[PDB]
Formats: sequence, structure tokens, C-alpha cells
Amino acid sequence: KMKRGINIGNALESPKDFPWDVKMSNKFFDDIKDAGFDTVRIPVRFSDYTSDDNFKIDEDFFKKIDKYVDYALDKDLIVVLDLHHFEEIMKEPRVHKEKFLKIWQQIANRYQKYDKKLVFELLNEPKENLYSQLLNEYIEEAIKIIRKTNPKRTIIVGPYNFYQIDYLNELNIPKDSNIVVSFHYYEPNDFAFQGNIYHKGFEHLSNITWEGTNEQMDYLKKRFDTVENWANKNNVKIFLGEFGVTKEAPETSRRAWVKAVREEAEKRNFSWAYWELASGFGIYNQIEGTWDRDILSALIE
Ligand SMILES: [Ca+2]
Repeated sequence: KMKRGINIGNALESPKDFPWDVKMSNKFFDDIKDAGFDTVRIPVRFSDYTSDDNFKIDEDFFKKIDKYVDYALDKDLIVVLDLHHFEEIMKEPRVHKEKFLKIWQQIANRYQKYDKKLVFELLNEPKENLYSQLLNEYIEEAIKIIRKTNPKRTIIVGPYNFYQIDYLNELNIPKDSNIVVSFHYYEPNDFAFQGNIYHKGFEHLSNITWEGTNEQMDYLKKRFDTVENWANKNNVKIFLGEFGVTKEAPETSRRAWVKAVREEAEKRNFSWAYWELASGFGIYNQIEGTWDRDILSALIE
């Protein structure tokens, strides 16, 4: 089912009192669907909207999530609900374990009767102090809570260090048949992130090219070999949940990189979701509702 997706980034994963540059709109889902995408990933920073007692998600904000999820699902889109930018659990995971479990208890109970096309992604890009031994422990507990009401909804988990390929070997695959494993790919970092302010240490890079040389193509293929081999041994489908290039990158390289990465994902039966619809990595004009044909052609022929 899942194949061609796109992230609505820098939107609902913003901090609670500083919204970012993309305002979620139902028209997005109409244009996402009409462009040929079958999946939409929705980052949501639920952690910024909780009772800080039972960790009750702000009902007003939760009704907003109902708004967009319902609309997207009603357009026959696969919706990945993604717990994004849970920052404090990365700093002090043991202090925020319970808040993490209760957050997902509410999501699982509130959407238990929703269409199969709604997918749960537990925790985007674990990092810092939420290392694998703790990450695995929390994922197992969260999956057992969700399964009490959603025995069969697809659940997406990812490895430590920003969903990094190199940490798949530490990810414990749950003994659950409805679980997708996700990695993110932005290699090389300096090319993909160049000029983006939301990327610490990459805002001042300039004019870095990706020409698809033989060693550049060999590198990309070798990295995807690692994920496929790991996926083959553990019997799990792989979701390239994030990949993309900033708008500041040279046009030709940006298109070639996105084309090559998308092609590698499909060649190995990876589902994928382009990183970002209308922001600094965007390929879509939120004001006009028009697509960047150059990059869109790289994703969907
Ligand atoms: Ca990084």
C-alpha cells in the first residue's frame, strides 16, 4: 500500500507558542492526492500540549488533529501520525518515559476505530540520551499499550541517532507482524542540508554539488545495501520516512540527488516519504498550490 509519500513538515511539529512557516490546510491533502502520492506523513509535537498530572493532550489541539486526519483519510490517503520533536525525552528519557506512554495511550484510544490507512509512528529520530537499550524498552511498552485497542494498526519504529542506518543493528524488532521499520537518509549531510536554518551547523554552507558520480552512486547503493540486508534478515518492510534537499542547493544536483535516492528506495521495495511539502525543503507552493515540476518529476514519473 505505502509507496509514494510526502511530509507536511514545519507545521504541527512546531513548538506550541512559536508556529513555523507552514500552516496546515486541508487543500494540501487534495493536492498531495492529485499529484500521485499515496501516503502523507504528519509530524505532530504532542509533547508540547500535555498536562505537565496524567499528561492529558490539549483537547482543543487534539480536535485539530482530528480535523486534518479525518480529511486526509477521507481522500483515501495513508496517514502516518508521527510523534515528532519530543525533545525532553531525548535529554532525560527516564524522567519522561511515563509521559511518552500516556501520550500514546490517548492516541491509541482516541483513534482505535479509525481506518487501517491511519498509521502510528512512535517517536521520530531518537537521539542523545535515549540510547538503544532504553529506546527498545520504551518501544516495547508503547506497542503493548497500543495493541490493547489497535491489535493490527501498522506501527512504525526507527533506530537510534536520528533514524540512522548505522544503528539498525541495535533496534530490537518487536515480535509483531504489523510493524514497519523506518530510516531517514540525508547523505551527504552538507549537500542535503546546505543553507537551512533549522539545521544546526549547516546554515552557512553554500553551492555544494551532487553530480551523481560513480563513487557518489556507489556510496548511496552501499548504504541502502546495509538496510536491505538488515531488513532481509529480520523480515520487515522498510519505510524511508524522510529524505530531501534544501531549496538553496544547486537545481540540477537537487533533482539528481532526489531522483537517485527515490529510485534506490523503490528498487529495493522501500516505501518512501519526501522530506517536506512547502518549507525550506519544499517542492510545493502553499500560496498558489503549484508543484515544482523539476523535483516532482524526480519523485513521481
Ligand atoms: Ca545530524
